[PDB]
Amino acid sequence: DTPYSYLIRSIGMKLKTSADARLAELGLNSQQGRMIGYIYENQESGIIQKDLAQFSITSMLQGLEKKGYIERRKNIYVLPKGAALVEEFNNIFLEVEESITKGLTKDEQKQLMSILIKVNRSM
Amino acid sequence: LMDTPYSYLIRSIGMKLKTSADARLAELGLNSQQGRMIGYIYENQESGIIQKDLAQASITSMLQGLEKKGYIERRIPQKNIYVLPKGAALVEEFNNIFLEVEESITKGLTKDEQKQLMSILIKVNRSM
Ligand SMILES: [K+]
Repeated sequence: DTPYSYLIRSIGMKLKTSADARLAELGLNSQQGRMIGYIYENQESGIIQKDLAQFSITSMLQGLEKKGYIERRKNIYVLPKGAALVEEFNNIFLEVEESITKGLTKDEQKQLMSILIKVNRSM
Repeated sequence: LMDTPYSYLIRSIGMKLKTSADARLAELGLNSQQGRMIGYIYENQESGIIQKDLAQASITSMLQGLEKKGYIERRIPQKNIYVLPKGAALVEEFNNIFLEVEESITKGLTKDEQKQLMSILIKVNRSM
C-alpha cells in the first residue's frame, strides 16, 4: 500500500551494490573509502589528523598507508593510487546511472527525468 | 552528487522521505524497522510466524522489546508470534505515517504523471 516509497527505497538501495562489491574485492570498508575520498577532496586546502576526527583514525591511516592509498608523513595526502581509486568509484556510479535507462523506452527516459525533478521540487 | 542526475534525484527523494518518516516515528520512541516488523507479524500471524521466519538491527532484541512493551506475544499453538491489541493499534499509527509520506510523493503530479511514474519505477527496479 506504499508502492512509490517502496520502489524509491529499493532502487536507492540498489544504486550501491556495485560500489560495495568493489570495496569488498579491494579489502576495504565504507569508512576507508569515504576517508580516502574526503582526503582527496580537501588535501589541497590542507587537512590534518584532528580534522578527520571531527568530520581509531590513527590505525585506519596506518592501514591505508600500508595499502599504498595514503602518503606517510603535517598535512595528509592521498597517493596516486588513492586518487585513481576515487576516479574508479566515480565511474562505477556513472555505469550504475547509465543502467537506470536499460529497461526504458526513449519516452520513459524523458518522463522519468521530468517527473523526478517535479517530485524532488515538491518536498 | 549531481554528475549522475537520475541517481541524485532518486537518493534525494529517498532521503527526504526517510527523514520525514524517521522524525515522525522517533517522537513516538519507534523506528521504521520495528514498524515493518510489527506490520509483517500482524499481516501473517494466522499463517504461523516463528522467530526464524523474521530473521530470514538485532531481531532478537527488537522482538524482546516489542514483547516487553506489550505489543506482541508468543503463543503455544515452536511458539508462534502474534500482535496483541496494543500492538494492532500501533500498527495502524505506523501505517498512517507511511501513508502520509507516500502521498507526499504524488501531491505535485497529474494523474497521468502518477501512472507514468509507477510504470517506469517498476521497470527500473526490475532491471537491476
Ligand atoms: K533502453
